[PDB]
Amino acid sequence: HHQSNCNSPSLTFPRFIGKCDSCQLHTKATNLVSCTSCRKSSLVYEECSTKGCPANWHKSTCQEPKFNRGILSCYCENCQQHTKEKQTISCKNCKNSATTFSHCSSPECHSRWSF
Ligand SMILES: [Zn+2]
Ligand SMILES: [Zn+2]
Ligand SMILES: [Zn+2]
Ligand SMILES: [Zn+2]
Repeated sequence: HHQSNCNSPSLTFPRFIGKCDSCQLHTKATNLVSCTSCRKSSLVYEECSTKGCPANWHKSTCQEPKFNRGILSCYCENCQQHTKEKQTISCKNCKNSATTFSHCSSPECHSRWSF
């Protein structure tokens, strides 16, 4: 609590591949939001690329993942700024969606990000 907030949010959206806990293959993609200024991060969404894995959010009948990504802009309930984003992940072919976690980029909120 001796710490101080970051007053220059500068956001990037890293993606790392790792081991999926379900199928145990090296196919789990962890997508984040990160501030390069303070180097804190918040999980946005996870997905496994293994066909048929419960951690893969596509229908069983999906022929081809057609990835598209959406952005919604909201007012934040913690800092009252217009700095909140709800991202959407869905497939144009199969119509399923991945679970997503929102984030707020304000100095007040993004400084409390953890990962
Ligand atoms: Zn998997
Ligand atoms: Zn920062
Ligand atoms: Zn906020
Ligand atoms: Zn699909």
